[PDB]
Amino acid sequence: GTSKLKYVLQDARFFLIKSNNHENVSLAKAKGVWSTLPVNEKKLNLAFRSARSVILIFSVRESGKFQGFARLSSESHHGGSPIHWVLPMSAKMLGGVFKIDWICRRELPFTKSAHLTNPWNEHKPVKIGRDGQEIELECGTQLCLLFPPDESIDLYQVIHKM
Ligand SMILES: O=c1[nH]c(S)nc2sccc12
Repeated sequence: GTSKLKYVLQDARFFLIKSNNHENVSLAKAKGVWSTLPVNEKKLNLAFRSARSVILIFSVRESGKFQGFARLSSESHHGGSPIHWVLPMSAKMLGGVFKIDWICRRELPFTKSAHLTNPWNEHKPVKIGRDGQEIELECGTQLCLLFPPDESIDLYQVIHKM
């Protein structure tokens, strides 16, 4: 069902996250981590303290799809295990590392979100946006609800972190 998912998304904030390569999304899916440039790191840390859930929605550039979505479980932190991101740019330019819990590891093609517009990006289609673009609550909730259910994930433990 979708009830626990709707509960996790209640009053959430949503951010579009863009990667030039699939390998970085695969690393994030395997390790439960994400890292971004300082400008976005500051926005996400502010958001994490402001809302019950902060949701990252991932898209690999030129793939025509979103690759899933995850909830921040921590602010960014430095000094952990190195992550061998594939960068376009040195690794020192990245901020710290956020821990994330995946909510959905399934893909969604952009063709399926063509009816969703993001007020925070001039009401352009939600697929359109820079890395770090915030997605308004209603649009972000509907986008997440369009993804295929991911039956491998149990949201019970996620709910307990809220
Ligand atoms: O594609 C990217 N660009 C930047 S600036 N940082 C990262 S961290 C993982 C992927 C990725």
